[PDB]
Amino acid sequence: VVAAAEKTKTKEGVLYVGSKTKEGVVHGVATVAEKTKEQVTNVGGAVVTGVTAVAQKTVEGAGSIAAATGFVK
Amino acid sequence: VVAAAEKTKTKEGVLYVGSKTKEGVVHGVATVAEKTKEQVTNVGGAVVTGVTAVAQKTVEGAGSIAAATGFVK
Amino acid sequence: VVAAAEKTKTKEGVLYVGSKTKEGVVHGVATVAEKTKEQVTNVGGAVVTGVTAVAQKTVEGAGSIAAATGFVK
Amino acid sequence: VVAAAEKTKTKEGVLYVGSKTKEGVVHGVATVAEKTKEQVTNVGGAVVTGVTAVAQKTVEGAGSIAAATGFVK
Amino acid sequence: VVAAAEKTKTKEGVLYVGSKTKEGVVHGVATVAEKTKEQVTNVGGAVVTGVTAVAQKTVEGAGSIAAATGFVK
Repeated sequence: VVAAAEKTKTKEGVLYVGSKTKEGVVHGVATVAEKTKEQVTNVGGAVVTGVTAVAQKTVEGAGSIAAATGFVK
Repeated sequence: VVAAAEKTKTKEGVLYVGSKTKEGVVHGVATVAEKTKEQVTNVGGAVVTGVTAVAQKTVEGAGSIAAATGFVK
Repeated sequence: VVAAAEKTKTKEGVLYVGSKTKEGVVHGVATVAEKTKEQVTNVGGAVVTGVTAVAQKTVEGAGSIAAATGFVK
Repeated sequence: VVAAAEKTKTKEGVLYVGSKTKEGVVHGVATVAEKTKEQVTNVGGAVVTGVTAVAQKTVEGAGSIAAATGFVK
Repeated sequence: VVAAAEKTKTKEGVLYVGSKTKEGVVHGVATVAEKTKEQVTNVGGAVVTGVTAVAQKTVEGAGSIAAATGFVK
């Protein structure tokens, strides 16, 4: 499991957000197990969670994610 | 499982968001197991979750995701 | 499990956010186990959680995530 | 499990946030186990949690996360 | 488990935040075990938690996190 990232090197990249929520419940990244034997979970990269979620320009630079998730029996 | 990303190198990339929610419930990334033996889960890359979700310009730079998810028995 | 990142080297990258929430519950990253034998969980990279979540320019520089999650029996 | 990061080397990178919340509960990163035998959990990288969460320019420099999470039996 | 980081070398990097919360409960990073036999948990990197959380420019310099979390039986 190898990840390699290389980077070699007027409004730009500007965000305005206004949010008005009376009630918010946000769970993000959740793993829940009840009465479970084996649970393997991988979350990788960018997760944005919100009642109001904005992601801008998340990977201008190179980004690498490598995942190997699981079990050997 | 190998990921490689390489990058070699007027309004641009500008977002305006207004959001008004009375009630919000957001779950993001969730794995739930009840009474399960084997659960393997991989989430990779960008997940944006929201009552109002905006993703802009998520990978201008090179992005790589490699996943190998599972089990050998 | 190897990750390598290399970086070699008017409004830019500017965010305005206004948020008004009466009630907020946010869970971020959560792993919950009730009555579970084996739970393996990896969270990698950037997670932004919020009633109002903004991510801007998260990886201009190179970013690498490598994960190997699981069990051998 | 090896991570290597190398870096070699008008408003830029400016954020304004205003937040008004009457009530906030935020959980950040949480692992909860009730009645569980084996729970292995790794959280890596940047997690921002909030009723109002902003992440700007999180990895301009190179960033590497490597994780090996799990058990051998 | 080895991490190596190397760094070799108008408003820039400026944040304004105003927050007004009547009530706040924030949990940061928490591991809770009730009645559990084995719980292994690693949190790495930067976690920002708040009713109002801002992270700006978290890793301009190179940053590496390496984690090996788990048990051998």
